[PDB]
Amino acid sequence: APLGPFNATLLEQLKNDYQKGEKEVTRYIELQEKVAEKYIKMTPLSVTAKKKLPPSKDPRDYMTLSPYWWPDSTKIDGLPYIRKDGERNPEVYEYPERENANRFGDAAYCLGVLYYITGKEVYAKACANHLRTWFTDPKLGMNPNMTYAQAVPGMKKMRGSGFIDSRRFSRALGVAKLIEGSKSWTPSDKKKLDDWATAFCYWMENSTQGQRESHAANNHGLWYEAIHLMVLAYLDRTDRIREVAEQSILPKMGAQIADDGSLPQELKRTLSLHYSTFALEALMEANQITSQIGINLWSTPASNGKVASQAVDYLYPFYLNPEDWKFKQIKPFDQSRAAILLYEAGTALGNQKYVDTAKRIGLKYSTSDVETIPYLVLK
Amino acid sequence: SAPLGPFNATLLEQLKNDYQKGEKEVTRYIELQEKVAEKYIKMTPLSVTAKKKLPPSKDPRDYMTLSPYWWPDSTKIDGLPYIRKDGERNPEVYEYPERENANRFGDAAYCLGVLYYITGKEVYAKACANHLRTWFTDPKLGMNPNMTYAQAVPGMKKMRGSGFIDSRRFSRALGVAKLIEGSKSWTPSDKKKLDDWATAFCYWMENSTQGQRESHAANNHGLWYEAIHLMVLAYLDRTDRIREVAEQSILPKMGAQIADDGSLPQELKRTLSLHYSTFALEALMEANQITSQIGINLWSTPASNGKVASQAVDYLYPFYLNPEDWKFKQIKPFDQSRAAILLYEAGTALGNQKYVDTAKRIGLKYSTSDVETIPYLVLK
Ligand SMILES: O=C(O)[C@@H]1O[C@@H](O[C@H]2[C@H](O)[C@H](O)[C@H](O[C@H]3[C@H](O)[C@H](O)[C@H](O)O[C@H]3C(=O)O)O[C@H]2C(=O)O)[C@@H](O)[C@@H](O)[C@@H]1O
Ligand SMILES: O=C(O)C1=C[C@H](O)[C@H](O)[C@H](O[C@H]2[C@H](O)[C@H](O)[C@H](O[C@H]3[C@H](O)[C@H](O)[C@H](O)O[C@H]3C(=O)O)O[C@H]2C(=O)O)O1
Repeated sequence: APLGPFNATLLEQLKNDYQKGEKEVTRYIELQEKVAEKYIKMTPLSVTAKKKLPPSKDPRDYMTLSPYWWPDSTKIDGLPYIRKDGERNPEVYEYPERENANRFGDAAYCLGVLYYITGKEVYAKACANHLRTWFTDPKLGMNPNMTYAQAVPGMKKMRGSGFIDSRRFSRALGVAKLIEGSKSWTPSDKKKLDDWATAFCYWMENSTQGQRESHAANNHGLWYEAIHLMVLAYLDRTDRIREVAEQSILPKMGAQIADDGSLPQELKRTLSLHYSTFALEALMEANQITSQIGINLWSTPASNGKVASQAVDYLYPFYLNPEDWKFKQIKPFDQSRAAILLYEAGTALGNQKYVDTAKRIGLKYSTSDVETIPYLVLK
Repeated sequence: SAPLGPFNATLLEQLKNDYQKGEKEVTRYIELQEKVAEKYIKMTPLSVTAKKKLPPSKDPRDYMTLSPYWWPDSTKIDGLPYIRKDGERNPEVYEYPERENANRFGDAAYCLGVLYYITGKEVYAKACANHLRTWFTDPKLGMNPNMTYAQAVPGMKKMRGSGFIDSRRFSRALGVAKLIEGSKSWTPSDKKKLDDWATAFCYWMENSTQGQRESHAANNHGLWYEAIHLMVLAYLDRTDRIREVAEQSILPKMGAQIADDGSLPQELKRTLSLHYSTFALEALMEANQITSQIGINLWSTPASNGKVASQAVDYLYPFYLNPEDWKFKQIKPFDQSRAAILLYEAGTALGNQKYVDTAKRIGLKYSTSDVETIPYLVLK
């Protein structure tokens, strides 16, 4: 499979069994095709579909509200907003690209993966329509920056924390590699998207917000590099992937994993079991890419000997019994998010207990959740 | 005496008197409230018709919302029929603009009407009236007097009345319209149209199948149904029905929902059981504000089965002191501040000084813009 943001071993396995006519996989993929029909019909979304413009006056600039920031009722105008960690302010739904970037990413990811498995041009054609409109269209495509992501009303300082919103469309950028060679994805489409991704990568690496987010000491820094690797893999910069893993990701794990395997930065959050998991999910998506060029992020040590498997070990009994979690968790933890994580970490580590638990938790066979498409092994 | 309506009339009367006498503490407080209310003077009046997705009637004037705990079923190709996840609000609710717009309207109209009653400034009555006309009576922008499509659920086959509870945000604004009668801005023609709207809404509430079913609900839905009912009846000056509703529906429902230890078993089985225990009593509290203005105290009057609402407060009081000791499901954090007004209301009605003290110790923030706290300077 081409380099991209997915378990390549599982995708290659699905395509091969589908091409041999294997009954269980053929039936599974035929279910997924029924699920994907809505994305063939879906009108492509654009970041420009908003009324309230960002301070640039440019509808092509992505803008969202940082989700944990609320108006202050003791201020006459509610300004400046104040932080309530773990409490999502419903005002976030006033910025259409918060949910539309998710809907776009799901649509393009599903369609590109189904084109890779089946070879049906109808999937590449629809994938291409979503990609062109979200990324490259000179009127409807988004500017390659995250300047106004997770803005906060009244906040004086610039922040890079909104960059983490990019993971919702950077997975779609990576899956675009899967539709290269189709009739629908022309050399002109590829050149424009190569150019967009080059500009997005430039902004990521050199803007102040990008720089600050690259140095964040919690899951923001881990997710930044997961996104970075998606952009770099799209652009075939395998040398850069090696450098990022060795000079950013591994040092970050070494600093963020404690000696007992806990993630102290996540333990002080109000949703601490969720944010411990979210950190490892960032490592999990990074590893899907690094392991396609021979770097296993679950078992490769930092310079201090700490390994990401130690973080899984610490959390494993709490994936078995979330009720035993002893740190602040002000909403219930969804055990199901452990399923793909424990499968990913278990296979990478040869840890059969992890894989068994991933299957016992499982995923629903007929779920339409697009990220579960490769994981028939869990359904 | 203040007009009959959905507010603590004793505190409102005391604010108006002190304000007219020039008392410093009250004058300063009301001047803050006036600064707060300025955004409502400028605010463009909202309308239920400001939606794109129309309801099955094809009438933009029909109120329609999504029942908040119902979600697409990902294991179905079209996600239909939706399934219930108690206590987990599905963000799709924000696709129906009147969910939050009925809230914003209710806040604007309540604040402006209360401030006209306290200050006598015509500017507050004029703005209040603009919001009322647009939301209720306007022949194009005003809502139809029903809740047929409130809290609909995609794929659900049966009709439900559970969405009626959405009415409490605008029925409080209806009640406060009584406060602007006599202003120059609220004409006799305006009052007549709103009287006719409220009469039609009252008919729908009482005689539609959805209204009848909600009137029979065995949990906080039944209590909120009658709290809303009293607001409509008080707006219409039907003091006879207020007495009958209190004696024949509210007290028997309240008595039937209270267990031997004072707990509310219908609310204890919810995923937000401390919230829904509190929410049940808030319905009784708002109901009592109206009944006690004609001499019926719902906190201390026993039902015919011997149960009295004070017993429910007694059960919950230690958990307002320490919400973490709550031993039932509460999958999101409980806001202790919601205990403040509840304990003041129940404490004052019962002569329980322990409750009132706790109410002030928890307190409300002096400068808050929350319109429901306007009468409660005693807590600020
Ligand atoms: O005030 C409230 O409790 C409201 O809660 C939500 O309504 C709930 C509530 O449990 C209702 O009593 C009703 O429950 C029904 C329903 O059939 C439910 O599916 C289950 O079978 O129990 C029934 C019962 O208790 O008799 O509807 C529930 C629902 O989520 O639809 C909402 O109305 C909410 O807005 C309000 O806060
Ligand atoms: O942790 C996440 O991945 C995350 C996702 C949400 O979308 C949102 O970005 C949220 O971010 C919060 C997290 O604490 C960030 O690390 C940052 O925290 C900074 C913030 O200014 C905070 O008040 C304090 O100063 O810590 C800062 C830091 O850099 O640690 O933003 C948080 C926020 O809620 O904005 O979590």
